Amino acid sequence: ADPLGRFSALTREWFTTAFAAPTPAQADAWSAISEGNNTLVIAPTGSGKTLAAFLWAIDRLADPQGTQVLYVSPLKALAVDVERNLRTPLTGITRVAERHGLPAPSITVGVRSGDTPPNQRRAMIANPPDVLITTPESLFLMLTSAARETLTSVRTVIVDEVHAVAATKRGAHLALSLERLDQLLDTPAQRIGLSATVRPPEEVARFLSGQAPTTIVCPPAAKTFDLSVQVPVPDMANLDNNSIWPDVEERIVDLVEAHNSSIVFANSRRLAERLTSRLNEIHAERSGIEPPLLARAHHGSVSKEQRAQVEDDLKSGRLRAVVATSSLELGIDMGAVDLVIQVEAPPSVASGLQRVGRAGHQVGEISQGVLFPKHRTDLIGCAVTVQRMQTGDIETLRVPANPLDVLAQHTVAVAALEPVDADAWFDAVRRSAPFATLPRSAFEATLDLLSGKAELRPRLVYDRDTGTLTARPGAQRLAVTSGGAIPDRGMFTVYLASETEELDEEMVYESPGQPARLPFWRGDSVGRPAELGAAVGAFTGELASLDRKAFDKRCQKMGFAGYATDNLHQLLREQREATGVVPSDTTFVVERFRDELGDWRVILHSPYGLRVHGPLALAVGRRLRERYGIDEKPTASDDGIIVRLPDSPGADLFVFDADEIEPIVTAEVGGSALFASRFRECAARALLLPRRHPGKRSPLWHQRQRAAQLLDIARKYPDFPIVLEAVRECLQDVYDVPALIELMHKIAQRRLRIVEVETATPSPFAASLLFG
DNA sequence: ACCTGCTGCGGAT
Ligand SMILES: *O[C@@H]1[C@H](O)[C@@H](COP(=O)(O)OP(=O)(O)NP(=O)(O)O)O[C@H]1n1cnc2c(N)ncnc21
Ligand SMILES: [Mg+2]
Repeated sequence: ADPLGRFSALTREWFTTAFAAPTPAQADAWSAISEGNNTLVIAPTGSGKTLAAFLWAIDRLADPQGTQVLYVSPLKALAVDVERNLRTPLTGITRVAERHGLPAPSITVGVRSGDTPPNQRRAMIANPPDVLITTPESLFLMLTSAARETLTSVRTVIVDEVHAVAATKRGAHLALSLERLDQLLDTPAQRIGLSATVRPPEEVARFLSGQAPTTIVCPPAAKTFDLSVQVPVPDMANLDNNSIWPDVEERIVDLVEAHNSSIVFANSRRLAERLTSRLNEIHAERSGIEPPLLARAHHGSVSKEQRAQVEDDLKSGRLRAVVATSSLELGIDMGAVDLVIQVEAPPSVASGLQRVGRAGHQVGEISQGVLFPKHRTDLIGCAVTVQRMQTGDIETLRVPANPLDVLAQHTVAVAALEPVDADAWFDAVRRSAPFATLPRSAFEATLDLLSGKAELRPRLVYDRDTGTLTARPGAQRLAVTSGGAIPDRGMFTVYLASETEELDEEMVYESPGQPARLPFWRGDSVGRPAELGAAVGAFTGELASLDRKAFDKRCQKMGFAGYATDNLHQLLREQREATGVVPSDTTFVVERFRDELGDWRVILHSPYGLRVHGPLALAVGRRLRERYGIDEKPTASDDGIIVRLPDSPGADLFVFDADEIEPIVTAEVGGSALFASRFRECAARALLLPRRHPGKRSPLWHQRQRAAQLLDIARKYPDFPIVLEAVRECLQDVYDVPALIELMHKIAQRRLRIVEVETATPSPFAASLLFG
């Protein structure tokens, strides 16, 4: 049993002098990779998955022309960190080679991202590196230019953090780029995927390899986390101060000053800039200084120069704290970071495991992680998150099926340089995972829209007698300036693409002391998943029924600290005192009260996430304007639905038959604000909207105007591929209709209770749903 | 009172 016996003597001798022994994930991965199989490596953050995917390819490059290895990272910071960390093995091979009198190998390593200056991009095409590190977006650019000629020799493709794109149109974008690559090679490259958070393994492996078989490497995972949920104030409902931020910022500086290097994660860029300002202002007042800053920001809007210095000073431990977004969530190996702080509950359990994983990033080390709730109901969010992280209960991922807009974009790009065979392009598309069942009718339908069908611009010419697609002038410049799959989002700061007479684009689509509508806020993308929503209610119900003893025991195995136990107990007690019972996975609560203006307000309490409450609000809305004649559309969130009715009220308003749900949602989604937004993002991603400058993505006000003016014409044609895909994304990717159906099935089974209660003043849970 | 998510981002003249 020798995992290093396969490699040459030099690489074997180096790895022995560098590490005590390979990890199980390395030994298994080297076996599968060396035998030629596509391999998905599933192991915790301290497992050495980088060398698992790289070392065999490195050994072959060391053995006595063109880019040979292609590493793809979803994050730029990780891409640069991999380049720096590959210096240790390459430097070691050289030391060992020369120790034994052999000539040193020359292995080049390059990084191609958006930060690469033009002159360096030209140097990387004239002299391509043996190991190319890049992003999915940039891989798309090289495949849609003369740079692809350097990729004709690629033998290995590493897709790091494959879970981060598997369930998105960004990964479908990546899935097609890789198939376009395989068509540039004599032999499709070997594909290797890495992730500590894979569920289900078989589906992520299907995303990585498409139709090719995948050896799944997933050895027994032992990763120790030291998690903690700290609440600095004794009562979040009655704060001595204007806000909870001052006491939170205090404990963070306390935690940073107590640890060598810490990463503080914020769920937005503005909050990261804010906290960095606060943490420095606190550190200065404590140290009599007006002298390095204690903390510095890292996120997408930071320049590359400042970003580079933050990563370098973090790599060396010079920087004691960095306040980052998800730009540092994955992969980075900062040996000086022994603490990760998460402000607010993270967007998912998997991300919390990835973020906290940055700390203790060595084999066998513990990852220390502290979560700070922002408000009362966020404390439950952080607790459930810590709970699921300790048991590894992450979300189940599902590859979006047949995303036609992603296809249309690649179709312009694959034919931007040459004429492509429609059959061959279809054959390659079906080899990817997201299009394995693509109907040929949908394929030709997409080509028709790109060619011939007038507020849009077609970008290709289709010869059906020959089966050939050719590009119209500027197709390449259109594809390369597209930006990929990530959509242009933006908020109406008052009004842009105005309607005068900050707000969410969807809230805006639904346009002194008089009753007002509550601004609907979609944080970003889909919302809470149904399985995690169930876990939230089961946590709330369980802990709201424990004597203080079992309660305290339960909180301490989550790492509750400060006053987290007091505030959770008080929160559930007060919610119990207000509605008798607390909402849970088995009991929904319908709460009713009258506004100070005399208007009724009926709130549905349920933890099952926005993916279920989104479509449920559509159904309630249809009934409200049909059965009651009220056109005000209800506000939906992760933790329930808010309805407002002028004074004339029941819970049967929310209850529907299981077979009634899916048809209703299908009929209402076409007029909803979500569909208008996702039709715009789809139309732009398909490269069909007219832009203001050929080599520049049109401003958001202009996308909206042209997309809205296009939809008013496309509504007339229900078979329009953009309409089809917009409906496809809303119902399958945003909503979770199967979850909404079984929820109604359970309510019909009398297995999900419902309680009507009238309150004199909003309960704690109702107060939270009202703007906070 | 939390004061309303991120990721990435031309090329050929
Ligand atoms: O060189 C590595 C690094 O310093 C850490 C962890 O290695 P990673 O390659 O970053 O492991 P992961 O990619 O899985 N981390 P994440 O899931 O991306 O977050 O340990 C070093 N290292 C590698 N291999 C070993 C062995 N065998 N022993 C000790 N340290 C090792
Ligand atoms: Mg990794």
